[PDB]
Amino acid sequence: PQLHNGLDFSAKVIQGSLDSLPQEVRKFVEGNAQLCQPEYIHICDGSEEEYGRLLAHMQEEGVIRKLKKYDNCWLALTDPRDVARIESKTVIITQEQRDTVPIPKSGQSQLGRWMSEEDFEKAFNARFPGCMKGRTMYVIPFSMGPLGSPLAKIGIELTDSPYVVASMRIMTRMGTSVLEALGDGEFIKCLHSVGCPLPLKKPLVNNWACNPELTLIAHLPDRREIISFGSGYGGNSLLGKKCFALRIASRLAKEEGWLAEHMLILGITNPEGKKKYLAAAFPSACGKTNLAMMNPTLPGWKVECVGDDIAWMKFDAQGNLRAINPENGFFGVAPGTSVKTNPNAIKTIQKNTIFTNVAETSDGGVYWEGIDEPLAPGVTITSWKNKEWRPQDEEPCAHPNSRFCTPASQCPIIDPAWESPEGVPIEGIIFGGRRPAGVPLVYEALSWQHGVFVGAAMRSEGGGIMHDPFAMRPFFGYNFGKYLAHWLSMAHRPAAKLPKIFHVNWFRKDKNGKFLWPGFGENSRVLEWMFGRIEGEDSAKLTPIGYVPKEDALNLKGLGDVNVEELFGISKEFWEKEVEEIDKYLEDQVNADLPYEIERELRALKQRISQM
Ligand SMILES: Nc1nc2c(ncn2[C@@H]2O[C@H](COP(=O)(O)OP(=O)(O)OP(=O)(O)O)[C@@H](O)[C@H]2O)c(=O)[nH]1
Ligand SMILES: O=C([O-])C(=O)[O-]
Ligand SMILES: [Mn+2]
Ligand SMILES: [Mn+2]
Ligand code: NA
Repeated sequence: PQLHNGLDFSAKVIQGSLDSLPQEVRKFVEGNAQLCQPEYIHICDGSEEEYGRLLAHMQEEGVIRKLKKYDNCWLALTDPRDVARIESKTVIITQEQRDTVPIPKSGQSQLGRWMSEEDFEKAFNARFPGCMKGRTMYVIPFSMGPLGSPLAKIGIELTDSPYVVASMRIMTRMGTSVLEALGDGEFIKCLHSVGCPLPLKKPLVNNWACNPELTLIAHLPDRREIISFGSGYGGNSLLGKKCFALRIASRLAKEEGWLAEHMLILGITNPEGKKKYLAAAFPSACGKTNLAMMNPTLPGWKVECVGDDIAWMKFDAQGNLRAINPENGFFGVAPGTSVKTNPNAIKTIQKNTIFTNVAETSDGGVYWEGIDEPLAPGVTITSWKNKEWRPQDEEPCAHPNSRFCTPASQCPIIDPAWESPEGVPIEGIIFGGRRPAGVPLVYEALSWQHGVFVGAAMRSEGGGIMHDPFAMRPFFGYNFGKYLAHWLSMAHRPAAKLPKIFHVNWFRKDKNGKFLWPGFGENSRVLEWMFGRIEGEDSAKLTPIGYVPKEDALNLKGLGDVNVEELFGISKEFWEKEVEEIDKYLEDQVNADLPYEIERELRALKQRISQM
């Protein structure tokens, strides 16, 4: 079927066989091998043997270091230009701009970043041809969701980064069993390169290949493709997680009747043995992983983790909102993780875990701001910049967005249904983020439509207070106004069991800057209130913003120093300015795409505030 050797890359395969691949997977591999010109093709099998050899290869090449204090843990230190997601280099391609993002009246959208097909083809051709020369193209067959679950979706990621292969093995289900479950079905095409073909055109920093100037993380939902160039950093290179399981999946979800969300999923059991599952959307840096893995301070309660970051949710035939965690691991922020703030994370990450951009102690352990573990006198610290470091120094020892990447199976409180293919039944959905003033510890939405407004109106402090609706602002796969209409439409599904919606604020401060609520495992007292409210307990007082706990409804035993008047207070003046601000934002940023029911909820809140 060829006049020379066709596009047959068999001679370059150093693991597996191109002949073993489904036809359309082979076409995707060979077309991109032609384009990108890798030296080798490695078809990943997901085996332990393969993982061992991969880690050895990286260690021998100086790309990662073994952390000798622990069982099979590893440390990567990146070029400091490649440490986080780059929103401004993250784009979605569609025929029409407005299908991706509403058109902002001000000319600056906060809700996504569109690129035309024409501009993208130019950007692609300026980056990918020959980009893998001298490197290995790894072929990662992966499932998002339990292997074979009706809610799961398969991708193929091609990458030139063994760091991406190792981290994908932890964060997804990957290898031959996925190829077998795939057969001749559809898959999301995921193409990644660090963008540094050999011979190197620019010097490597910290032995970490990347191309910051040409970094581009693109999503082509109408082609079912994700194409990412120039960054090796997690959210940009592990294409299953944010690219696929939020941006592409949210659009698929809109078309197919389900939801793909930046939500943890936890199961909570009370002292009577009754168990409920809850989902919660908080922005990055606002504590999802702590809540998901909570060690409750209240006696007789238990929390178990289904996932800490992404939820795929669909109503079943009985009307339950069923949720799965499409991930296979936790890619969690390391700084601030301690026995105090997340003891179950500390237990999970002591074996089989890859750390990126944390500090290293002289006895081969890990360190970061907030770890709250004293070192023995004499033990020294190497920062994430590979310099000696001491606590007086101007800069932190770990990057503030440094991460662990750890298997979910390992977590001592992983829920027994964390891989159940039908998902877990969600009875409450929680929104929240960082509000230093005005917003009380917890309230309950008055209706589904009020609850969708509460998600839509979310704001959180990060370089000042900014809108982050549904905790999805970096992640919408399509126009946010349409996303709101999709959520609202869930109310019209016959016999839907609509979860109760809450909003929390762990971050309210007094006039001195001091947190009013101790948080962490004490948040169990808030979850107890939610649980009772889902049970229909008469534990709520009506206010203009929704229901709050009655006086004495929260268990505050052991917290007598809490300033309940300040923590629970609602000011007419604060809320008048809040509605003022929400109205300006929705008009500027959503305008013609704003659903009527959102506008009505905004008017209803304003009216309730007016009667204060
Ligand atoms: N005061 C207070 N801070 C909290 C609480 N829970 C978490 N935090 C803070 O939240 C931060 C940790 O949250 P992250 O792990 O970055 O948040 P995340 O939502 O998991 O973020 P992504 O993994 O990026 O999606 C740290 O600053 C913690 O101190 C709480 O109950 N009270
Ligand atoms: O950036 C994030 O939200 C993350 O990696 O989870
Ligand atoms: Mn997290
Ligand atoms: Mn996240
Ligand atoms: Na490095």
